[PDB]
This record gives sequence, C-alpha cells and structure tokens, in this order.
Amino acid sequence: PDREKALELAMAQIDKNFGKGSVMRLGEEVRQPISVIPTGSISLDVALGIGGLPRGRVIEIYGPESSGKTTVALHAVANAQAAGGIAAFIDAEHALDPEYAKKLGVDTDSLLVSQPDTGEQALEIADMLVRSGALDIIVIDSVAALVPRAEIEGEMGDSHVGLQARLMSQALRKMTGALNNSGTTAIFINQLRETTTGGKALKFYASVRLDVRRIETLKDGTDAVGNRTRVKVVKNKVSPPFKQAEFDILYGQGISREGSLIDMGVEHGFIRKSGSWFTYEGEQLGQGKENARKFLLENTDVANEIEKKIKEKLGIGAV
Ligand SMILES: Nc1ncnc2c1ncn2[C@H]1C[C@H](O)[C@@H](COP(=O)(O)OP(=O)(O)OP(=O)(O)O)O1
Repeated sequence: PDREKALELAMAQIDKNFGKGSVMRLGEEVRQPISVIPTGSISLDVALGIGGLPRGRVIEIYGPESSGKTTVALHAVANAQAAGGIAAFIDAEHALDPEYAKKLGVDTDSLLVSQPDTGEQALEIADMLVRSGALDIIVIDSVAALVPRAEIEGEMGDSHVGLQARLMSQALRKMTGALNNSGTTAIFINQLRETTTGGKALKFYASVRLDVRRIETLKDGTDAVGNRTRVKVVKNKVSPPFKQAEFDILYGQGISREGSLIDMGVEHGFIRKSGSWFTYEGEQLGQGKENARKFLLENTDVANEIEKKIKEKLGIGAV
C-alpha cells in the first residue's frame, strides 16, 4: 500500500460520485476558476477562494440583525449588474432601502422586486424567475419571513407541523438544479435570533454559507464612524472552507474599499504599520486607521497602486 496514491484514487471517486469538492485538503490551492460575483469585499473574496460568490449556486448569509448581511447581498447585486446582469429581489421583510442600494452602486430602476403573500408564493416566484435564465443573481430576504400559507391564513393549533422547513426543503430541491442550468446565484438571507426553521435544508443545499457577525464599532478617535464585520465561510463546496474575512462598513456607506486596502496591505506587508502610524513605501499615511483611510481616500493614486500590489500577489481584481 502507498497511502498518498490510494488516497488520490479515493478522493477521485468521491468527487466523481458526488461532485467536485465533495472532499478536499484545507491547505490545497484551487485553480478551478468558476465565474464568480465579487462580494464587494476583497478579503471576503479571497476567503471564498474563488474571488467571489460562485454562480449557479445557493448561498446562505446568516447572522444577527444589523451585522452587514444585506450590504454584502446588495454589493453582490451591484457587481452583477455592472457585468451586465439582471437582478431580482424577493422581498418579504419590507426593509430594503433602494437609496442605500444605489449608494452601493445598485441600479435600482432595473432591479426586479417582488413582495409575495406567502412562503410558497415567494419561493415559487423565485423559481419561476430563475428558469428564464435571464437573472445573474436573485436575493431572497428573510428565510424566516417565508411563513407557510396555512400559518398566514390563521389556522388552528391542530395539524401544526414543521411545514415551513418542509416548504423550504422541497423548494430548494427543485430550484437548485434550475439555478445550476441558469447559472444564477441565489443568496438566501438568514436574519436569525433549526436555523429559523427553513435554514435546516439551506444548510445542505448551500454551496457556500457565510456567518456574518458584527465585531467592532469603528470609533476612529472617540465617536461613531461605522462598524467592523467579520464573516466566516463555514461551508464552501467550491474551495477549502473555514476561512475568514473582516471589513469596515461606515455609516450610510457600503463596504470601505480603502479600509480593506489598509487591512490587507498591512498583513501582506506592503504597508508598514509602526505602532499608531501607517506608512507606505516610506510615505506617511497618518496616525489612525481613519486618517489613513482618509489619506487613501484623497490620494486615489496611492491605494490604486497598493490595490494593484495586493491584487497581483493573490490572483486579481473582481468580476
Ligand atoms: N439604510 C441605511 N442607512 C444607513 N446605514 C445603513 C443602512 N443600511 C445599511 N447600513 C450600513 C450601516 C449598518 O450598520 C451596516 C450593517 O447593516 P446591514 O447591512 O443591514 O446589516 P444586516 O444585513 O446584518 O442586517 P439584516 O440582514 O438583519 O438587515 O450597513
């Protein structure tokens, strides 16, 4: 017996029997290119291993309210529109702020929005839109808001089953295949407090599952500026999972580009961080992540070069 060789034949038949990524090495480096939709976050893009959200797949983005999950979904939509794609938004929360969405670069006017009367209707409409192959991405707001018609139409405490999770199951079962044929990325948003009853099946049907969470409150000096989010890619059937990313989302703003640059530039050594002060190729950036953010904001030439440097090192800029 020659373990490594017996192992390859094993993993080969596993992937062949159940698909690419059925089993992989955490430390491997996937060259499977696969057509993604940039998450609007460079670090998150890298964490996913393929530059963004894989297309034709089910993506789940769960986490507590106000942790950044809609922002990622919106940024995702925007990048898909910019690349000439058509976007759909199955809304059952009635929270969306098109004004904020435009700010993140979304073309709201061309955005399809549906506000379904029940969970069945919601999924059914999404399934119908998907099968026209016209969409590049479709976002479903609130897995939890997908309450069965039976529950909606007031019905007795009798015959009360875990119908919502069944609903989400059958729905995901038939939709996933279409999503594959269509190549449409379907982001399910799980604002959670079973993962909201329906997140049960979503756990098995997703090719990617992002754990969005808010960790810090960007204070800059000593006042509210934005908030730092951390996303853990808990499931990734297209790359080695378990990676992590972090990013700033200033108030009323989307994911900070400069913020990302300052973070990855530091860790990747392109930008030196002496305690308190930041420097790049011997240029002074400022004393304070925020001053540095401002600096990079104003000196668009720097940052663009830093982005280049950081980009080059790890694949390249998104689409
Ligand atoms: N309408 C808005 N006005 C100002 N800032 C906003 C707005 N929407 C989002 N943001 C910014 C600041 C928020 O602290 C940050 C995170 O909120 P959001 O992305 O909605 O979190 P979330 O997606 O985890 O919540 P949920 O998914 O429950 O809606 O995004």
